[PDB]
Amino acid sequence: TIIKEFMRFKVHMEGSVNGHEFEIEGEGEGRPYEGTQTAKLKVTKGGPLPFAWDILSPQFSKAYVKHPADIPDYLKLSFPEGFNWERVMNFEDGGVVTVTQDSSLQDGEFIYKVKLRGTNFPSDGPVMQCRTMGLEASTERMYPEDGALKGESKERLKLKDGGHYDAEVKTTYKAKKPVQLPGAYNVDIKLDILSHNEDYTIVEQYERSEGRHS
Repeated sequence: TIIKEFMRFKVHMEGSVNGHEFEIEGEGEGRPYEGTQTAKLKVTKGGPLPFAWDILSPQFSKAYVKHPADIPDYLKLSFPEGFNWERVMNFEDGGVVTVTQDSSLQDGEFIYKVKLRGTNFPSDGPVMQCRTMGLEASTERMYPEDGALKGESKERLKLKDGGHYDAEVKTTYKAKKPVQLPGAYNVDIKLDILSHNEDYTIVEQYERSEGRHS
């Protein structure tokens, strides 16, 4: 009854990257049980951003992961109260991003609130010079620990020169109430930028995410 086959969301992000402050507002929609979703993001303060969109793209929706019947869908089951998540991304050149997120259901729509901080990106590296061109498909290795659901992934940002620029990502996902946890499993993720204006103050992205066993 609570999570319909088709669901919209609204997202607000406040962030700082290498001391550059910004805000983003977005609107998304998708099919939670099919693991598909699309979002349109607008930079509302601090635009245009002087860094790679690709470090922000993974911060804009874990209710939209397709799960087999036998793996508890902890994050869908958390609604209507919802869940929080805390992420650390460690980039190979010493850049660090921390993210905190609150997910709730209000008036039939998911409501996302994101706070992000990025530091220690080299001024001449691929993030601050915008030399990335999207993310490779990734796998998030999920496991229960300390009464929460944790995830680890390796993100590979595509380089204008054909190589990759990598990050180690660790996320802890906590339902607001006690919700049945799964065992360990894998989530395959593919995030695509569909469109953007020339300065990436308007961006459309899509993600397909599906859970499976180890």
